[PDB]
Amino acid sequence: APRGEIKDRYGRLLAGNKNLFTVQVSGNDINKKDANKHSRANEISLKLINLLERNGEEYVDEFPIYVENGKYYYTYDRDIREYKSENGIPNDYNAKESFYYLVDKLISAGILSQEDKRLDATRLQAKLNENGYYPPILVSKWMFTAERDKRDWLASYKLSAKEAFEKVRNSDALEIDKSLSDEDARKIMVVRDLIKSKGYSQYNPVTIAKDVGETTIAQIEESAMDLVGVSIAVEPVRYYPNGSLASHMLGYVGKMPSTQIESYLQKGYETGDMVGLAGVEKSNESRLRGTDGYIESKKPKSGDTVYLTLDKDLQEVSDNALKQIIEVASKGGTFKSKFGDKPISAYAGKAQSAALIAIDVKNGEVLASSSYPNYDPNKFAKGISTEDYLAGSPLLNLVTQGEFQPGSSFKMLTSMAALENGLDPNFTINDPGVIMLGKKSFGDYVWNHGRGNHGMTNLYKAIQESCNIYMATIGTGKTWPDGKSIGIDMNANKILEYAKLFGLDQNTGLQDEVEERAGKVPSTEDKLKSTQALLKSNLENFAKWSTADTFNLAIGQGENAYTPAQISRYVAAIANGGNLVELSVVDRAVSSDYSSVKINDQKKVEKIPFKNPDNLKELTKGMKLVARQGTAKSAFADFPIDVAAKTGTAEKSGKIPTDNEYEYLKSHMSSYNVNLNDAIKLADKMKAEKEKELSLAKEKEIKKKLENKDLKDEERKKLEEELEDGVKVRLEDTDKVNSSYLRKAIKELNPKITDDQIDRFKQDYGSFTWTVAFAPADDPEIAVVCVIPQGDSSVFSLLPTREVIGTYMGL
Ligand SMILES: [Zn+2]
Repeated sequence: APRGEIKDRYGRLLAGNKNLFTVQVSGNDINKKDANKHSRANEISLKLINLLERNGEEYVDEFPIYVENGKYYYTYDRDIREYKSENGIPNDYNAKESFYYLVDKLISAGILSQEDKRLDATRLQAKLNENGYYPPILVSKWMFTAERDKRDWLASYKLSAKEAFEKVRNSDALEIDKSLSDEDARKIMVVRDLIKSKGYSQYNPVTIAKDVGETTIAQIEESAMDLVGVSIAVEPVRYYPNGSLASHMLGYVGKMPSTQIESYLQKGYETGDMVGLAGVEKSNESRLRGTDGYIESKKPKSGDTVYLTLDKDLQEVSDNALKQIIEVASKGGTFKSKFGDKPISAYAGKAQSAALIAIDVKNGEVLASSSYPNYDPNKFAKGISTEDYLAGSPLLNLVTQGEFQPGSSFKMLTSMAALENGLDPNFTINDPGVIMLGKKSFGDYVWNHGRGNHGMTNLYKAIQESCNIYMATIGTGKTWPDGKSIGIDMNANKILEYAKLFGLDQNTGLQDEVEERAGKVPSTEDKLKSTQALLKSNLENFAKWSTADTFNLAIGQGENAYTPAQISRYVAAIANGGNLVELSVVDRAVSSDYSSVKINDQKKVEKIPFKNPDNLKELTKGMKLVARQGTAKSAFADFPIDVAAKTGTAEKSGKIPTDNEYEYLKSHMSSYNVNLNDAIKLADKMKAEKEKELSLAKEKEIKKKLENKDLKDEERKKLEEELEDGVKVRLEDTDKVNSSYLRKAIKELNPKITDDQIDRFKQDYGSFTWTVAFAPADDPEIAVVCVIPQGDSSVFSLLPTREVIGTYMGL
């Protein structure tokens, strides 16, 4: 059964099947014979990897000792350190310690029962993997899969890589000159160790490089009898002609994951079958796989051809618009466009990612969806598992899976809620650009940078210029020098009410088509039962949203976190006059008899139950001013199409916490002008003083429970046994505990150092920029949403949006 092609909405191939010329090596045919006493394997291998490099070919290399800047590391080890970084836990030296504290933090948020957390692991582990989360560690031995694979892989010839690369270098299996460059020796091992691995018994010869041109085939063919047993083979592949174009939506094919083998065998696969592992390749696996065929023969039915809703052309402009901005942001200089051209202030380093989505606002069809960084699906078709090369994982679809403070783009939502509760748009404030309720300041961007104001401001100017002060005022229904009520009743609860109406609390429609981790409207009631639960246990303000909480919310910061895909529906609701639209990336399937089904044909178009839909017309007035004389004028003021926009830069106050807080403090202990030995000993002393102190307090407790005459005399025995031995309370060896005490040792031994000064080496959360638009504003077709995390300037998010709206509208 040839696998079903994926096409864009207009028939252009996005994923198909082709044949590839590929180089193969034979396990025995190369290894000659011992009678010759020629282990020629090391010669034909060294020539093959150097023949390939000289010809410029990508070659297979699963050899688990890689060179990264003069040092030798384990791949098995990297998977450990880097998997743990993407599951939020300190990457230290215990597998159990890492399993039990991750499970503890997902069970912390309604995963299951807290008592079915502490339950025999054979019953537990199986069921959490059953739930649908992968099991990367081993139940019985409590070791990382990769750890086992390392012990097994070395027991096939327990510490160090540079050592292991020495011992494996001259082990029985290989035997290299021991007079060759570890660079030449390493490249010999890529080949020999692939042969050893791909089978203790293998079907056939192993493939060492895949796609390879004429001038590299020839150099192999007309090099016969020199590289004995190096073949040019034909083998088919999945291929994605436009490479990394729309990678995240397309997905990729690969070997079934080890864990799911039983499913796939029962479902009727073989273990060497390529299967969809992400995006539309996964969700339409069954549809794309077709149905297999077999005296007599039945022909195989080929996979239905799946058409996405993407426009390859618009996808191209989107994908490049992000590659350029990210390259140009960090000391790039210029953004070359076909509308204007912006010279880019090169003060934006550390911006290493972006997300854009364009949707049809009438039927939710996704016309362009781009995430940076991205990945070539073609690399997975030939064979890999990790690209790689606060780092953003390229496999992550930031459009569907990037929960982000929505920023300025939330202001229309706050404004919608104000109008729905009686706001007169004309309501004008004499804007100071700043509000104080702590010593802490809440001010405009123009106030944090120039102590500027918006002078006299109604709702339209508030939107036009992104007035945080005006948003705070209508968000609370109160002017903030005095806290006097305005006409209207508003508060966080009403703000999150409209967050909920614009679908921010729910999945987009793409969840079953591609991987999505939708955002959740921050819960009022979770925050009350959060603190009550923490209050009950302590007895043995922070319960309601504060005025500052309400401020931060009203300006799309605080506990707000939504995906670009979610926001696009929000925006689209304004554009289409108040219909929540269910997004779709999969439009049509077409059978191998030219019969056709529309798949997104039943997508929901709910009318949002707004008090007065005509209030969305007040936002559009505000959003047009953004484009003509607002924060988007630099891009859209001289633009041939009438655009509604909202644009802004936002700052997220504070420092990104580290993997290991204890180790951070040990790093910078000289910079604190503190002796490290002094700090550690004083830290221990203070723990011990807390341990001794808690022990004497635990005695008093047990004795008071023992004086309770009416007490079951089998627990009385427990208490006596606890106390009999003498009570030695010990602090939990958490990174949080050891960090707290080393920090208090730092402040004692340096009595003038502050918390900010200790934390100064941490990375700031930094700044981000959204632009959101629909066009043409008076009869909208398309909405575009673009976020640049770690973005200094509104330009970074403005220009990709312009390119895409221009392309779509025919310019
Ligand atoms: Zn203002």
